[PDB]
Amino acid sequence: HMNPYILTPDLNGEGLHIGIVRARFNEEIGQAQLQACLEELGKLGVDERDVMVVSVPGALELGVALARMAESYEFDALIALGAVIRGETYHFEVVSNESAAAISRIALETGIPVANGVLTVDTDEQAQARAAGKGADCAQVAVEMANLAAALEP
Amino acid sequence: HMNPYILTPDLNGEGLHIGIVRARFNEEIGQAQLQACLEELGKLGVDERDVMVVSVPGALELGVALARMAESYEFDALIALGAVIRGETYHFEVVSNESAAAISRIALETGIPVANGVLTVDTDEQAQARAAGKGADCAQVAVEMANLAAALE
Amino acid sequence: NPYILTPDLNGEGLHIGIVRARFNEEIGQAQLQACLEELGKLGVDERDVMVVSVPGALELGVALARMAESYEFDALIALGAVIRGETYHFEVVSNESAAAISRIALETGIPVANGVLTVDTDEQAQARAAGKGADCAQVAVEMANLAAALEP
Amino acid sequence: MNPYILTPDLNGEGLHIGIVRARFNEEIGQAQLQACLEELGKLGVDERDVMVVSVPGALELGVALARMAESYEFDALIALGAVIRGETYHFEVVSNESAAAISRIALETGIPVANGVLTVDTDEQAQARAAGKGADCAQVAVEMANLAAALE
Amino acid sequence: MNPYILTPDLNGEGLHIGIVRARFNEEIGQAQLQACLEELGKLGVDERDVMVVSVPGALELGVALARMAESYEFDALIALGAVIRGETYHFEVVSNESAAAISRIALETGIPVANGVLTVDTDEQAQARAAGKGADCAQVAVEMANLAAALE
Amino acid sequence: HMNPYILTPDLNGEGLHIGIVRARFNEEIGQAQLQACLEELGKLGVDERDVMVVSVPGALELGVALARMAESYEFDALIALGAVIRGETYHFEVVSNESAAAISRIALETGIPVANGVLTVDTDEQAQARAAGKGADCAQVAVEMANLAAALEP
Amino acid sequence: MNPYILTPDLNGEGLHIGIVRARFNEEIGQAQLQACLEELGKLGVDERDVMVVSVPGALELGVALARMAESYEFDALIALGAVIRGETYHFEVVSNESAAAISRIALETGIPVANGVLTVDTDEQAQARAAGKGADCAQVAVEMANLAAALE
Amino acid sequence: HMNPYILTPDLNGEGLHIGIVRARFNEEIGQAQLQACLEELGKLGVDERDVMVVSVPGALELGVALARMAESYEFDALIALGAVIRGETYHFEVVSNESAAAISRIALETGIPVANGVLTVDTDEQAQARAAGKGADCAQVAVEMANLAAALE
Amino acid sequence: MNPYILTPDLNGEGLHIGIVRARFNEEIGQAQLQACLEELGKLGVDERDVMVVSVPGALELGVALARMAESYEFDALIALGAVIRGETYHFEVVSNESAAAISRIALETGIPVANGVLTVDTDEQAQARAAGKGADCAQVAVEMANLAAALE
Amino acid sequence: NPYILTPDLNGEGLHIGIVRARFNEEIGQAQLQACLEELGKLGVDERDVMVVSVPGALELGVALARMAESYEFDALIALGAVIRGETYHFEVVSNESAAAISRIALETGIPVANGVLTVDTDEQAQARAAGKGADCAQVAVEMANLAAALEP
Ligand SMILES: Cc1nc2c(=O)[nH]c(=O)nc-2n(C[C@H](O)[C@H](O)[C@H](O)CO)c1C
Ligand SMILES: Cc1nc2c(=O)[nH]c(=O)nc-2n(C[C@H](O)[C@H](O)[C@H](O)CO)c1C
Ligand SMILES: Cc1nc2c(=O)[nH]c(=O)nc-2n(C[C@H](O)[C@H](O)[C@H](O)CO)c1C
Ligand SMILES: Cc1nc2c(=O)[nH]c(=O)nc-2n(C[C@H](O)[C@H](O)[C@H](O)CO)c1C
Ligand SMILES: Cc1nc2c(=O)[nH]c(=O)nc-2n(C[C@H](O)[C@H](O)[C@H](O)CO)c1C
Ligand SMILES: Cc1nc2c(=O)[nH]c(=O)nc-2n(C[C@H](O)[C@H](O)[C@H](O)CO)c1C
Ligand SMILES: Cc1nc2c(=O)[nH]c(=O)nc-2n(C[C@H](O)[C@H](O)[C@H](O)CO)c1C
Ligand SMILES: Cc1nc2c(=O)[nH]c(=O)nc-2n(C[C@H](O)[C@H](O)[C@H](O)CO)c1C
Ligand SMILES: Cc1nc2c(=O)[nH]c(=O)nc-2n(C[C@H](O)[C@H](O)[C@H](O)CO)c1C
Ligand SMILES: Cc1nc2c(=O)[nH]c(=O)nc-2n(C[C@H](O)[C@H](O)[C@H](O)CO)c1C
Ligand SMILES: [Cl-]
Ligand SMILES: [Cl-]
Ligand SMILES: [Cl-]
Ligand SMILES: [Cl-]
Ligand SMILES: [Cl-]
Ligand SMILES: [Cl-]
Ligand SMILES: [Cl-]
Ligand SMILES: [Cl-]
Ligand SMILES: [Cl-]
Ligand SMILES: [Cl-]
Ligand SMILES: [Cl-]
Ligand SMILES: [Cl-]
Ligand SMILES: [Cl-]
Ligand SMILES: [Cl-]
Ligand SMILES: [Cl-]
Ligand SMILES: [Cl-]
Ligand SMILES: [Cl-]
Ligand SMILES: [Cl-]
Ligand SMILES: [Cl-]
Ligand SMILES: [Cl-]
Ligand SMILES: [Cl-]
Ligand SMILES: [Cl-]
Ligand SMILES: [Cl-]
Ligand SMILES: [Cl-]
Ligand SMILES: [Cl-]
Ligand SMILES: [Cl-]
Ligand SMILES: [Cl-]
Ligand SMILES: [Cl-]
Ligand SMILES: [Cl-]
Ligand SMILES: [Cl-]
Ligand SMILES: [Cl-]
Ligand SMILES: [Cl-]
Repeated sequence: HMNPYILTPDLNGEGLHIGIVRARFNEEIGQAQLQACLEELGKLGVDERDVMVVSVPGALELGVALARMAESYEFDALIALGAVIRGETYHFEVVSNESAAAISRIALETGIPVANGVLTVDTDEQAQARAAGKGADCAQVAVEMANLAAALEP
Repeated sequence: HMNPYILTPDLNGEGLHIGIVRARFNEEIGQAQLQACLEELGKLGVDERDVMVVSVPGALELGVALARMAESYEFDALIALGAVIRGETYHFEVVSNESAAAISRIALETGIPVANGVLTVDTDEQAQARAAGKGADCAQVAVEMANLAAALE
Repeated sequence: NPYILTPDLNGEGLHIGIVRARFNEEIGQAQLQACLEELGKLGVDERDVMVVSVPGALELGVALARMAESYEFDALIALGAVIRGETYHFEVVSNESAAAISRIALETGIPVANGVLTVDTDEQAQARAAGKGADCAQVAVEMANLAAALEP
Repeated sequence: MNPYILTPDLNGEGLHIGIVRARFNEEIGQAQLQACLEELGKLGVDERDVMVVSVPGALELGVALARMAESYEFDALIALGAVIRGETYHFEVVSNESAAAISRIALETGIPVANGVLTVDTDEQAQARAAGKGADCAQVAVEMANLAAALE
Repeated sequence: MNPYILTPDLNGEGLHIGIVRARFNEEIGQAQLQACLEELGKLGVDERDVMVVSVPGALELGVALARMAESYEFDALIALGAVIRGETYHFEVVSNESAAAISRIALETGIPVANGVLTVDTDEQAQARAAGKGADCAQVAVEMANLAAALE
Repeated sequence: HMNPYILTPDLNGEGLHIGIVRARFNEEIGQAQLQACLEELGKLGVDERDVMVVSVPGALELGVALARMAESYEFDALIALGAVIRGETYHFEVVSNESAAAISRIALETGIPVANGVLTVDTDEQAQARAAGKGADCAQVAVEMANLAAALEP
Repeated sequence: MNPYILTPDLNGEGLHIGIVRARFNEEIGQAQLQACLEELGKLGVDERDVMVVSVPGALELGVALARMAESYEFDALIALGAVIRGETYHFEVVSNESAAAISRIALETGIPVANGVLTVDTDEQAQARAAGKGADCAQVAVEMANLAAALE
Repeated sequence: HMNPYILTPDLNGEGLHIGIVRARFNEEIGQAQLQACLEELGKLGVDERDVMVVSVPGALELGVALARMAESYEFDALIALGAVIRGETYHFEVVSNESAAAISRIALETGIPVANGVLTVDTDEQAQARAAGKGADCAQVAVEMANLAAALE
Repeated sequence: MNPYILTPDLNGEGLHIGIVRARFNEEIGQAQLQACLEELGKLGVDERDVMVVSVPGALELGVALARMAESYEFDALIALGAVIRGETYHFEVVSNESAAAISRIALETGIPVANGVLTVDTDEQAQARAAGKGADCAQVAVEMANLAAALE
Repeated sequence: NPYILTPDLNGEGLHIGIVRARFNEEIGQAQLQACLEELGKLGVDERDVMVVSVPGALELGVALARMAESYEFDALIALGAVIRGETYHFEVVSNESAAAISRIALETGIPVANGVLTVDTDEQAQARAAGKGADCAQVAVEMANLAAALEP
């Protein structure tokens, strides 16, 4: 059959510089995600002296923070952490839609991959069930995408 | 285990200049938000003469006002206040979605943080229960993101 | 304590452009009638108003773009009505027409009053037509003066 | 008030019209084009001034319409096609994205783009609207093309 | 009645195609890739002119596709993957955003991007569409690559 | 063509005895409905000495009241008035569904027509727009259905 | 593999049919009645054996149909009418309750009741279904009357 | 214009005997309702020894308990208390719909009014804001419908 | 704990089974019955102990099933058919009512009634489930019939 | 001040019947295991428990009806799980199974614990299975003693 050139994913974090932005709304979720995220990054070989962590009040403030960090081009990839948890109103949909749209835009316009670790759930229990796993996944996504972006960069 | 560099959030509002745009639809809600917002800003050290306040008819008119103020680059951070309360038709979704989108886009394209304090609720009672708290929250958001923006500049 | 810019409703000397979508034409006509009446109440000269019409709400965006780009108008107004039928097209037209109106205002600096109703029944549109038209005139006059206020 | 009113202009003589037809649910798009071409000729659009291109589906409309609008050889463009709901959320995705691309093209290039993409739940709904919609898009293109020149 | 009709061109000879496969629900993306590659070869695309990349999830498709489109080494791109509803609103977010990014890349770079990301409620739905959607994307990338060349 | 026997509607209220049950939740709506209902009944010829009016707190209490009145068989028809107005919760659907189901059941099981004048709306404005018209319609429905039930009774 | 199969019987000779027509959105119920009566006659139902009653709305169908079923003068009943969505949740209430009453009467009296009450969002939908549903109800009442007799 | 006979509602609770069934799911809510309900009943003249109170695990178990009490015909009226708070799944609709339906059917088939004081809300905060008020409302409903039932008997 | 466990019994020997097939979307109901009869014979149900009746639509199921259950000639009944969503709310009405009638019959007569009425959005969904569902209803009827006797 | 009947959890001497639906069998088995374990903790003798199984949630109603009608049980328990798939059948089975359980309890006076999960994902069912089974045992024991308390 057809056999094209397949770029193999690269999960080696050695030498990578990673920036993390953590929303503090429903802060216990952000904390659990960050803990699991750092643990995984170190497991992938990311030096702890090469990781910066910043926090913002809520998920709507992620975009402006991530935008500045990507503009500096000091980071091979960024990570957004936080949790939008549904309350009583339509504001759940507004914050979920807008935070994701900002994250997606930053990666597209600056070339810096941004892992989206922002949960958008109905209950505190759903956020707790996903916090630790989501943090670790974001660490793997940031390492893999930093390396893929480098591979596609001349 | 791992221990990276942590930027501790800074809420010192001394010397900041803040701009506020308040939509007047369901005016009582925006008024309660604005009173709480100014009261909180003073609590964080923002000078009275360091704050400008503007008002627009509705939430859809916010975007153009916030844009003009941010482009001047006279403000470290901005705040949008107001309330969209559902009526009988899909217009509630239209105004809620568009107002929020304009706020987010302004902060992204100018680098000036914009706290989104526009409620999007089904009933007047829900808006009442959230007005004062949200206005205070936006003051803390603008001061903190203003400091964070400069640190990253 | 702080600086407060007071709303300015003096429409004297303002140049206002209005774009009316003709779908469900009865609604747009009632809005335009109430809108022109209101503008004159604010002091807008009849000679300072240009009115154009387009087939539907999706055609509003391209029309308002050209008019705002000329910068011959201090503010614009969009009139019309999307009324739900049998299919999802209602959401599409409501979402997109609003997004275009919002985008033009942000990108050109010229305020655009959104007078496009997004309703389920003819009756809902009829109940809101005359009001919304007058509201748009007040929004355009206030936001037009407002825009000049923040400029040099 | 008798403000300056730009009367809509439906004279198609001398206009260059481009058409992009999505072929998913092909019967619908073909009925739309058959009615569209009939109407354009009725309004005076020369057969030699119309080009017709086709694409597999509604999501491919944006790239094709963008290239033709960028050539600035066309006074206005027309998008034909039909999204018909199936079993999954992809119906909302294709409906939203195709309309957003059409709108964005018209705002950014100044070339009006008639939106003749139906977004329906059933084959029957698409069949009821196809021929009427195609004719409607022809009238939207001629009117908006003449309108764009007036403001240019 | 008798205008210029551009005929679709499905000849894949000489074309260079880039493919990005989201690995979430990996079996689906892999089945799509098999049918896509087999169909590209059926259409005459040389295996030496196809590059394949993979990413963790559909939200990472944008940054990968954007980089490939920027290089301008490819006549068309293909996005493969599957969003499958779980328990939360994250399904809508990933469906909406991935589609919006794919659409945006094609419009702003001129490189057609076939959108083969499924957005379904069940695993069974994704499986039923996997192979058919992969081959459809092969035909879409070839046809639109040839169409883009025609309007250049 | 086919020409069957068509029973002509009869709107003569003379000699009819009508019972009304008014829910007081969002009381201004019930009041407007009752006023318009009485006016219309008198216009149809219903003697005011032949009409009884009772009220209950809310629409969920309509069923038990209407059930007793229908059981006495002192009434040729009954009328339910009131308004369920949506608030913040699913209780709007529960009260709307259940009040209508009770009204419908009473008519089916006792043979006494029950006009359903209970509005189920999203806003106070929608209830106000419909109060007076709905009250009058219920008066016409009770008169017509009392007469139709008599016609079908041997 | 080879069981007892009861064949449907559409012979309307000798049958007595009762019809209740809700008059809300009256044009719809009247169009249903015309097609229903014409189809009953086509099926052999004698006009002298059909009684027609009308009621204000679909919620009054239950009490009228219940009285007719109690008399046991009819081999089958037919309910005609149309619920058309307005602005509020009352559309669901009347759709649900009228259908539930019709269904309940047939189960507890043994008299089949054809349910020809439409529950639609637009006037156009009701019009498109009116005549077809009326005749369908004629065939349903005749066939089920004959089936009910078979199992007695 | 027209002037028919008007039965003025009567809220005299003297001599009434009331039965209450309280579901314990989200127990704090039912407790606040029950405290308000008993307090209101005394305000309307119901004797302490004239009230029986029973509790069941959840709202679905109400129906069987309310039925047994109503069939005894020892009570002039009954009250159902509790709260269904939405979680992650469709079970919220199932319990809300079925619990309410059982309450309505009991009042219809026995002639004993049953006040429905079972909240059906999305959040714990909504249940909290409504507990005390609803419990008081149910006391007034049971007393008034109890008097109305006897007047029509 | 080893409580008394009644083992499900699937021996169809000696059972009398009644079947009612709605004919709306007839291809579906016929595929359901073809699989159903195959399975019943597999479990040992004699061909001479099965009667098959048909009705126009799912709303007519309740009256027919009620009469057959009331005869007490059948150990269990089977309802076949398919409601396929169209353009309006009538899909929810027919789905809800048909299922409620089937359930009510089984509770009130003690005759188990297998519910093999599909409630789907598309023709394709009905075709995917028809044959499997028909076989499933055969096994439900035999097991529940034997189960009813054990508790009788 | 008033009379308060205290909940009684002493299960000694109670006779409990359990009906387990086998659809998504893993869930029902985990519920039954946790339920039997809990019942013994309350003092229910193993010899006083009968357990029966049915194919699906819709078959629960007829089974519980026969068991409650014998009055050999102080309370019953229904176990099982409805898990959403691709179609509306999820709502139908969830609504009807609950309605039957509620109706049996009201009409026979015997409490019935509703242990039927109505969830969207397998994971939601797995997270709730063991819990709900134990909860049902406490509900049946408490409500069984409760039912005797209100009787002579
Ligand atoms: C209801 C709400 N929920 C969340 C949430 O779940 N997660 C989150 O990060 N932020 C939430 N917010 C606040 C907005 O994200 C934002 O910080 C404010 O509107 C201030 O601009 C709000 C208002
Ligand atoms: C119906 C409506 N509702 C609100 C609302 O709830 N909150 C708000 O801030 N503004 C509302 N508006 C006004 C629109 O945002 C806008 O001002 C007009 O559509 C055009 O000026 C309108 C028109
Ligand atoms: C169905 C429809 N409805 C409306 C409406 O309710 N309000 C409105 O202003 N326009 C409507 N249109 C027309 C579209 O806006 C547009 O003109 C067509 O899609 C053709 O480009 C259409 C096609
Ligand atoms: C399922 C589907 N449905 C439609 C439709 O109803 N209308 C339409 O115009 N196109 C449809 N498509 C095709 C997509 O727009 C597109 O071609 C694919 O996602 C591949 O890029 C698809 C794939
Ligand atoms: C919940 C989820 N579901 C899917 C899915 O169904 N299909 C898919 O392709 N990707 C999914 N993702 C992953 C996001 O696209 C993304 O990788 C994460 O948010 C990490 O950035 C997530 C997070
Ligand atoms: C929210 C609510 N709304 C209404 C309403 O709009 N109309 C009405 O008549 N009653 C309402 N209720 C109360 C219930 O109908 C009922 O009276 C209580 O639950 C007491 O049993 C409630 C709880
Ligand atoms: C709003 C409404 N809509 C309809 C409809 O669309 N079709 C119909 O047949 N009946 C409707 N009704 C009337 C109710 O069935 C009923 O007559 C009133 O509630 C008076 O009892 C009402 C009230
Ligand atoms: C999830 C759940 N939620 C509630 C609730 O919000 N309110 C309530 O009163 N009961 C709840 N229940 C319990 C059920 O009503 C019932 O007790 C079980 O399904 C069977 O005993 C359950 C199981
Ligand atoms: C539109 C429609 N759809 C279906 C369907 O999808 N499945 C089905 O079994 N029956 C359908 N019916 C027929 C109705 O059940 C019924 O026969 C009519 O309302 C006339 O009584 C109708 C009328
Ligand atoms: C699709 C389906 N899903 C479930 C489910 O999730 N849980 C359950 O208990 N039963 C299910 N069933 C089976 C029905 O309850 C029933 O057995 C069939 O409709 C055959 O009568 C069916 C058919
Ligand atoms: Cl984007
Ligand atoms: Cl999980
Ligand atoms: Cl944005
Ligand atoms: Cl800007
Ligand atoms: Cl940017
Ligand atoms: Cl509301
Ligand atoms: Cl709150
Ligand atoms: Cl915008
Ligand atoms: Cl209004
Ligand atoms: Cl622009
Ligand atoms: Cl049409
Ligand atoms: Cl290559
Ligand atoms: Cl785009
Ligand atoms: Cl780009
Ligand atoms: Cl462009
Ligand atoms: Cl398929
Ligand atoms: Cl009923
Ligand atoms: Cl009205
Ligand atoms: Cl006769
Ligand atoms: Cl029924
Ligand atoms: Cl009856
Ligand atoms: Cl029966
Ligand atoms: Cl049709
Ligand atoms: Cl009831
Ligand atoms: Cl009872
Ligand atoms: Cl009764
Ligand atoms: Cl919630
Ligand atoms: Cl409240
Ligand atoms: Cl029973
Ligand atoms: Cl399947
Ligand atoms: Cl019940
Ligand atoms: Cl849980």
